[PDB]
Amino acid sequence: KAQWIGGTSFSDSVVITSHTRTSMLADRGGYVPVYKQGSHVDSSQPVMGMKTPYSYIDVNALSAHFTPRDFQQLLDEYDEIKPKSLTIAISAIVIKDVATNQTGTTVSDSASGGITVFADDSYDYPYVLGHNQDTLPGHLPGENYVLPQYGYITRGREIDQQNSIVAISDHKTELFFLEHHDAECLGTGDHWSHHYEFPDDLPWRKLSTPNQTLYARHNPIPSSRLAIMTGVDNDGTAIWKRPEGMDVGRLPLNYVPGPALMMPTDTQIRNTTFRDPVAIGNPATSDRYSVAPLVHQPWSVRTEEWLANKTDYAVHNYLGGVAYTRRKHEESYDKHEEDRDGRVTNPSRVVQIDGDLAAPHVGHTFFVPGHTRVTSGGTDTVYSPKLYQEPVFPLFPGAVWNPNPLSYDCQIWTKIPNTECHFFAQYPLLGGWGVLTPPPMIFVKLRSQPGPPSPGAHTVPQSNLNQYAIFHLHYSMQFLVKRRKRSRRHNPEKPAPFPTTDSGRMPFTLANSLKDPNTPVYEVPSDQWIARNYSHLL
Amino acid sequence: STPNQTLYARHNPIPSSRLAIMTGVDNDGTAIWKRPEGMDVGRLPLNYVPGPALMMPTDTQIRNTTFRDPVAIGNPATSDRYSVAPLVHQPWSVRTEEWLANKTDYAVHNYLGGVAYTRRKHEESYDKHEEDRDGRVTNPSRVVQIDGDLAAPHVGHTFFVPGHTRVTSGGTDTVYSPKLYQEPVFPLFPGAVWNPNPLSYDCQIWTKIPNTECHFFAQYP
Amino acid sequence: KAQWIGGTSFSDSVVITSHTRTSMLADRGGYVPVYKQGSHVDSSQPVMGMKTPYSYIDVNALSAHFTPRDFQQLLDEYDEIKPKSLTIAISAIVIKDVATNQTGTTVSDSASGGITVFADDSYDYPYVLGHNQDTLPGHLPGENYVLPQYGYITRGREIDQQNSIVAISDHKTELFFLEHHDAECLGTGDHWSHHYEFPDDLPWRKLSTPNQTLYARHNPIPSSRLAIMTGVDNDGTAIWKRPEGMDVGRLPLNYVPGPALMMPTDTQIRNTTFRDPVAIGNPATSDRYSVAPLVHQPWSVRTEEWLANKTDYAVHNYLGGVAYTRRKHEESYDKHEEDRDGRVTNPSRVVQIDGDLAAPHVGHTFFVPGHTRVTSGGTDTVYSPKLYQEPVFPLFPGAVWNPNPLSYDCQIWTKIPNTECHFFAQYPLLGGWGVLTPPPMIFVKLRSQPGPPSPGAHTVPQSNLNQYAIFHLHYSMQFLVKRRKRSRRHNPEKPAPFPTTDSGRMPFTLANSLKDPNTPVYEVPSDQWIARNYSHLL
Amino acid sequence: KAQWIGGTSFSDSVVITSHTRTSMLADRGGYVPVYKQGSHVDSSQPVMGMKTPYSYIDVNALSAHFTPRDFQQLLDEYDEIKPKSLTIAISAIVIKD
Repeated sequence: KAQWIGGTSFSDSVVITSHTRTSMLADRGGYVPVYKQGSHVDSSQPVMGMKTPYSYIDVNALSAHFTPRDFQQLLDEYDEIKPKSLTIAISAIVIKDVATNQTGTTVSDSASGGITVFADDSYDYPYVLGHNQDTLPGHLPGENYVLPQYGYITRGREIDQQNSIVAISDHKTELFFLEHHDAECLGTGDHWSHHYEFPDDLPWRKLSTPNQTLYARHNPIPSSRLAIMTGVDNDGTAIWKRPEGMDVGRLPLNYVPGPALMMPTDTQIRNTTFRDPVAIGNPATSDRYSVAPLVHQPWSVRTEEWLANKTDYAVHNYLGGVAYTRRKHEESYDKHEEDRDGRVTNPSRVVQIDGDLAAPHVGHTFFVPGHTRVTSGGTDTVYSPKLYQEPVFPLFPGAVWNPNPLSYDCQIWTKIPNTECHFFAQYPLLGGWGVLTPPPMIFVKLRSQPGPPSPGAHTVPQSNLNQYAIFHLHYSMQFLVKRRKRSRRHNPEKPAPFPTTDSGRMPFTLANSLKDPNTPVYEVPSDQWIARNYSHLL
Repeated sequence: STPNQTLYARHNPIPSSRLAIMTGVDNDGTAIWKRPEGMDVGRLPLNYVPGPALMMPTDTQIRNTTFRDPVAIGNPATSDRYSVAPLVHQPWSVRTEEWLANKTDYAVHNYLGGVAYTRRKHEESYDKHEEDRDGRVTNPSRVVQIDGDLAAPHVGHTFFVPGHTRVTSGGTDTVYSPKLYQEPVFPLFPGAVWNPNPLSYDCQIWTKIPNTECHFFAQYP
Repeated sequence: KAQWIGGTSFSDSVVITSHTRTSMLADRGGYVPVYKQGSHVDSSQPVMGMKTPYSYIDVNALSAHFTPRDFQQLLDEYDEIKPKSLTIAISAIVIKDVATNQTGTTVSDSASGGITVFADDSYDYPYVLGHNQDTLPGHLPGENYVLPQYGYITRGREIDQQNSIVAISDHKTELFFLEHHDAECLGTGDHWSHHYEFPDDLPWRKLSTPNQTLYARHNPIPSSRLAIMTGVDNDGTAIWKRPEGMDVGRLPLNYVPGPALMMPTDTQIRNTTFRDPVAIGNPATSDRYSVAPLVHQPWSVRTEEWLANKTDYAVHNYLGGVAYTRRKHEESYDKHEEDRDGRVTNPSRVVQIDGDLAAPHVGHTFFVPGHTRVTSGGTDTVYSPKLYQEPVFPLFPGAVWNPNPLSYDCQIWTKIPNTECHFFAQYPLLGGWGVLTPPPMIFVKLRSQPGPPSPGAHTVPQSNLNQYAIFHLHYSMQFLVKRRKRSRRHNPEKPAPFPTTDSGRMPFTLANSLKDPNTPVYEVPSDQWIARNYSHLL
Repeated sequence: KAQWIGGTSFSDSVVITSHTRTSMLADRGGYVPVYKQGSHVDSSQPVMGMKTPYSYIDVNALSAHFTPRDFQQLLDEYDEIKPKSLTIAISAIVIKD
C-alpha cells in the first residue's frame, strides 16, 4: 500500500504538513577524499574532507514543510510554533538502467536493482544536517529532488609550513565507511519509513513581535522614586537627578538588552570590502575563521528613511549578517557558474522592520564628558584607555533578548555540538532549533551492480552498471503550535507586511513569461518572509 | 575523550551553502554578498560560537621582563591587584608543533595565566633547597594539550584589515581612536559552546562552590 | 526480508563482527585438470591438480572480520580471543546476462538465472580453506569480491623417469564432481545462510605479551640452594658452584624453552639465496619440500640496533620466516605480472619486538671447553662428532613456549589433517586455530544455461549463455573474548606500538593522491599489526 | 577488625580505588594568628589568617586515588568519569611519646 501523501492540517494544538516528491539517486563515485590546502595570503584553510558514495536527505527548512499559504495561515492564527515530529518515507522505488550505446542512451527498468537506506539513531557518523547548505526539495512540486551526496570534514595536524598551510593528517583523520553498518536493502515495490520525534524540551519560538520598547515600560505619569547620579559638581557635590516617568532614555531599568556587536551597517560606503565580517582567530595576518551571526541581532534592519516617508526605505545590512540565496526555480541554462567566488546578487535579506525588543544600537557607553579622570590621559603608558565606544556590548547577569525570528527559509533544527558545557545552545544563531538528538541523517545509496567479471585478465574492474533510482520521498513534519491570544486592545493591529516581489507580481506564484514563453518563472519575495506577525506585550 | 571535529568545520564539503554572508559594500551601497562553498571552513557562517577566550600571549613576548601578575581584576592604578589566573577554560599550555622538518622537540607555548603543577620531591633527602626564594620553580608539569581542542588556539575577536570602520573611524568624540579591531577577552555570547579543561592526572578532584547567591557554570572549576 | 548486515559489537563475553560485500560469480569452465610436471633441476614437483566449475568463499583471516579500529579495540580492552562462531549468508542474488554484440557488450538481468550453493558438513571434498592463499574480501568495502574458483591437488604414482619427475596417475587419482551432491538451487530473491560453530575445545589465544624472561623468575636476593657442576678440576675434584639469585643465565631452571631452529637471520649478507629455507626431503639434489615455519618462533625480530638508539631498527628476517603479501587495493593497471617467479617487494613482515618468552637464541650447547673428551678428536672415524653447535634445539619433556601471536592478517582457522595421531595440532605454525571440523567450504556456481540445441547437426554444443551472478555476501563471525585482567603494578604500561606506514600517513585510511588524482590509495602498515598489546606475568 | 585496604577495581559501571598510608600527627601549637601586612609597592595584600592546633586530611587529587596504571586503564577502556563517593578511615592509631 503506497499512497501519495500531501496537504497540511491545522489544528488548535498541532500543525501537520506533508509533502511527496519524486527523488533521484545519482550514482556517486566510491569514497573519495577532497584535500584542499589552505593559504595564509588568502583566507583558505586546509580541509581533509571525505566524499561518500552515500547520499542523504536534507529536509531541513521551514520552506520545505510549509506551503507559502500554509506559512501565511501559520502566522495569522497562531503563535509559538515548536516542532513536534518528523517522518520520512521512501516509497515507489524504481531503478532505471542507463545503457549508453552508439545508438544513444536508452533507460530501461531494472527489475533487479536496489537501494540501501539506513538512518543514524546513534549519531555515530558525522552529522551534516543543519549547517544551511543548499540541498533541499525545490519549492516547486514537479522539480525533481536529486539527493545530495554525503561527505564530511575531518582535521589532521595543521601546520604552517610556508605562506600556504597544509594538513599532514598524522592524527585525528577519520574514515567512515557507511558500507559497514546495518542498512535495509530496498527494491522495486518496497516501502521504508523512519518516524522521529523532537525532544519535548524544545523552546516555544514566538511568532509575534514584542509590543513595548524594553526600556520604556512604566507609568508616564509618576516621577521615579530613584535618583540616578548624573555627575559630580562643586568638587564632591555628586548631584542627583530624579527622572520623570516620561523620560525613557534616562530611567534606570531592571533588565538590560541582550548582547550586541554594534557593527556598521552601510555606514561604511567605501568600496573596500571586509575579507571576513567577524573572525575569532589568532594570526595577525596568518589566518582567521568567521563567526558571522555572532549574536542574535537583526541581520538587516528596515530603518525607514525620512524623505517625506520615502517609498523605498534604505535597508541596512549589518556586516556579519546573513541572507538566504535565491535558488533557481526550474531555471534552465541560467546556471551562470562563470560568476566565481560565489558573488550573489539580490539574496533574501531577512529584513526586520525594527519592531525589535530594543532599537538598533551601537555604543556601550557613548558619552561626551571629556576625560574619565581614571586613566584619563592614558593608563600606565602612551595607550589612551577605556575608550568610550566599546564594541561587543557583553551579556550581563540581568539581561533580556529575543533570538532571531523564523524566516520562511529558516532552517528548522541543528545539532548542538556534542560538548561538555554549552550556553543557550537551544537557540542557534543562524536558525530555528538547536537539538541534542536531531533528526537522523538518512543515508541512501544505489545497491551497486558491478560489470561482467574478467577472467582475471586485465585486473581492472569493469565500471558499475550505470543506473539511477527514482522514488517518492514522503516527508511529513508535525509542529506544536498555540493559537494567538490577542492582546486585548481597542485598535485594529496592522498585520505584518505582505511579501513583495521585485517583479511586483504576487509572491510564490508562477508568472507566465519573464522575457521567455518557454517556462514559467516561480516568484519569491524580494526579502525573506519573517514569521513575526502581531504585537504582544512584553 | 577528545572532540573529533573542529567546531567551525562540520558540514558537507560537497554542497555550497544556501546562505550569503555580506562580505562588504561596493560601488556605494551595492553591499556585495558571497555564497560560501562547503569547503570554505573559515568563511562559513556558523550556528555556535566558541567559548570565551583571553587571547593571551604565549611565548610571543621573548622579553626578559616578567608580568608581576598575569591577569588581575583590581582597581588600583599601581596600588593593588589580585590575580584571576586561569580566568577561562583554555589550554594552559599548547603543544603547537614546530615546523622545522617536523622538529622532534616541539615548542611548547605556555599561556600567561596558565598554571602548572609543581613536581613534589619524592622521598628526596636534603634537596629541600629552600634557599631558592620567592618560589621560583623549575620544570613543573605543564598540562600541555596537543591542540586536539574543540577550536584551535586563537587570539583576536575581530582581526580584520579593512582600514577605518567608518563609524568612529578616526576617533569617537575625542582624540581616543576607538573600536580597535583587536579586542582582548572574547566574551561569552548566548549561542556558545566550549569544553572545560581536561583532567590532568594531578587535577584536583573537587572544590567547594563558594556559598553565594548566584553562580554561573560553577560546577566546572 | 533481506537486510544489509554490518558493524561490530563488543561485549565483555563475546565479539560479534559482521560484513556484507557485493560478490560476483564468474562463469568458470568445466572441470579441467591442471597437470604440471616436476623437474629435479628446479624444485618443481609433479601435481595432478583439478579445476572445478564451482567456486567457494574463503572468509578466513582476522583482517576480514575485524575492522582495523575493531582490531584496535580488541587489543586495548581484551585478552584471550577465541573464535566462537561463523555465519555466512548469500542474499540479494541477481544474475546478469552478458550479450556480446558487434554493437557491444550489453548486460541485462536474467529473470531465469540461478546459482547453486551447498556446504560440506561432511568434509567429503578436499578441504581447501586455511592454506593462506589469496582469496579474500578486499579491505575496502566497495571492492567487489569475486569468488575464487575451486580446485584440488591429487597425487598419482610419482616416478623419477629422467631429470624431470612426472606423475603417471595410475593410482590415488580422484575426481570429485561437486555436481553430484545435494545443493540448493537459488535464484533472484532467494536467501541462503549457513550458520557454523567452532568447537568449544579451541584454546584461548592470548593477546598479551609475557612479562618475564623465562629463565629469570626468582628472588634476586637469595642464593640458590642448588649447586651446578661447573666442571672438573684437579683430576676428579668436580668443582661445584652455587649460583646467586642475580645470576640469570647460570641458574638451573625447571622449564626449558620450546623448540627452536636457530636459523640465520640477515647474518648471511651473501647475495646467494636459499633455494628453499627448510626442507625435509631425501634427495641429495633430486628433490625437497619446504617446512617453512617449522617451529613457533618470531618470523622476524625487531632487534633494536645500537647506534645511539638508531631511529630505524634493523629488522632481522629469519629464513623460513613468512610475510603477508600486501594486496593491491583497488589498484588499476599496477598488476605488473611482468615480475615473475613471484618476487614480492615490501611484504608485511610480522615483526615481533622481542617481548618474547625467551630472547632470540641459536646454539643448543655453545661452549668453549675444548674437546668433550668423549668422542674428542673423533668418534670411530675421521668424523669429528658431537659438535657443540646443534641446530634445531629439540622439544624435551619439561618445556614451555608460546605460539606465534595473532597478526591482523593471520588466518583464523585451518583443518587439522585427518590423521591417526597429531601433536599440538591445535596451534598451526602459520596461523590462528587448528580445528578438527572447520567451517565448511561453501561451494557456489552459476546454474548453467546451455545455448540453443542443434538439430543433431554439427555435434558441438553451443557454449553456455555468458552470464554472471552478483550478490550480497553476509559473513558474521563471533569471537569469545576475556577482558584483560591488568597486572597490578604501579607503572603505566607502554602500549603496543601503533602501526606505521612507509608513507608516514595514518594507517588503514584513504590517502588522496599518490602521484595520481584518480583513485585514493588505501594505506596499510609497513609491518604486520601484532595482536600482542600489554604485558602479563608468566 | 582492622584490615589494610588497597587496590582498585574496575567495573563497567564504577571504579573503586583504595589506598592506605601510615600517617602522622605532629603536635601543632595552640591557636596562633598569622598577620602579614600588605604593601602596595609589592603585590602583598594584608591577611589576618589563623593557625589551628587541628590538622586535616586533604586527599583531593586524582593522582592520590588512581595509581598511574589505574589511571592508564581509566582512559583506555572508559570515558566520562564522574566521582561517586569518598570514604576515609583512620585506623591502627598508635601514639608515641
